[PDB]
Amino acid sequence: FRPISVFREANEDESGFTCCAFSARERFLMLGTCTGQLKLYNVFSGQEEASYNCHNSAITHLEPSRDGSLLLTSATWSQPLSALWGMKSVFDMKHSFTEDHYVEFSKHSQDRVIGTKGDIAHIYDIQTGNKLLTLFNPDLANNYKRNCATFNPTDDLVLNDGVLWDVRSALAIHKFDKFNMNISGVFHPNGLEVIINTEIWDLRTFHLLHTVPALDQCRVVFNHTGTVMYGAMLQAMKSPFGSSFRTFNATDYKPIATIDVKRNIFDLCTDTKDCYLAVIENQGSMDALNMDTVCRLYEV
Ligand SMILES: CC(=O)N1CCN(c2ccc3c(NCCN)nc(C4(c5ccc(Cl)cc5)CCCC4)nc3c2)CC1
Ligand SMILES: CC(=O)N1CCN(c2ccc3c(NCCN)nc(C4(c5ccc(Cl)cc5)CCCC4)nc3c2)CC1
Ligand SMILES: [Mg+2]
Repeated sequence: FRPISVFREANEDESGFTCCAFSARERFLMLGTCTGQLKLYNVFSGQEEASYNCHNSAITHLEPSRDGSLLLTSATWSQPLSALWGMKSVFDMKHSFTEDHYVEFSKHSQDRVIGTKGDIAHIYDIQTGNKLLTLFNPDLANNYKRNCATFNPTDDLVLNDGVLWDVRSALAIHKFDKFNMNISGVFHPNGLEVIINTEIWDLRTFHLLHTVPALDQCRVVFNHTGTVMYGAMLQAMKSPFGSSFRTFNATDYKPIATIDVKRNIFDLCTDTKDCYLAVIENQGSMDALNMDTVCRLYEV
């Protein structure tokens, strides 16, 4: 992890970056801010190239579509809470998801959005904006406090609140047992495994394949080739994470590195070629009057 670049938000006594993701154009990082702006930055110069007010509360998450034409945002305390934006020619709002705290695109064919409202998953069509499906069963709920619903790589299974759902049938196929209060899980990019906090489960057998005690309380992000997994641990204003991230080999779950950047982490992401890790670090403590975050770019 050799540091390659650092920048603060332009035109701010205090820098308010809260989350990031690389755009479909190399060199250009998309960042959300604590005032609910989306911003486009040159990741090398730190030059702000564009700006849009998406929400009147902080941005917690953003996801650009692979084809460069669409963007998902989530905010703290807005109605609507999440939204879908168009970025062809003009920046505009396409749809809004009135109480979803988190959203993702479908993975194989990016024609759907999955949104999370507490313990409930909503799937929407991108064209119509219609809610196609509500996935929720109160008898199978884990009530994870950081529940985030997600599609698998082929868009035909969903993980919501520790329940594996078959999208076509809208049937719960398996409830994974609850071993922590917060982390709900992700799909491995290989389509065969699910990572739920410290537990790695096989999707064909439901056997326990690995225990990874360093993944405890980590939000997991994969690189684009799916060879490496990055974990930032929940913190025990207030960042959602602590000041350390961990890397693991995605094939054998062996630890590669533990990096303490001595600054609470708000988000991290890789470019599509997996050359870079961009990390949003706060220079201020949780007690500061105001956030003062930087974006740090490291070469892996
Ligand atoms: C009140 C105020 O202004 N703030 C400033 C901004 N702050 C931020 C900054 C970054 C966040 C983040 N980044 C990682 C994903 N983009 N993820 C998230 C969420 C999350 C958290 C833990 C896990 Cl296990 C999984 C998901 C909550 C729903 C979106 C994802 N919440 C965040 C909140 C809140 C306080
Ligand atoms: C490849 C390369 O060299 N570049 C050089 C610099 N570049 C630029 C320069 C200006 C842009 C602009 N106008 C507003 C600038 N003040 N709007 C846009 C739009 C946008 C995107 C995000 C936000 Cl949040 C707000 C507005 C409008 C349609 C979506 C893009 N994208 C821009 C890209 C990136 C590519
Ligand atoms: Mg620089």
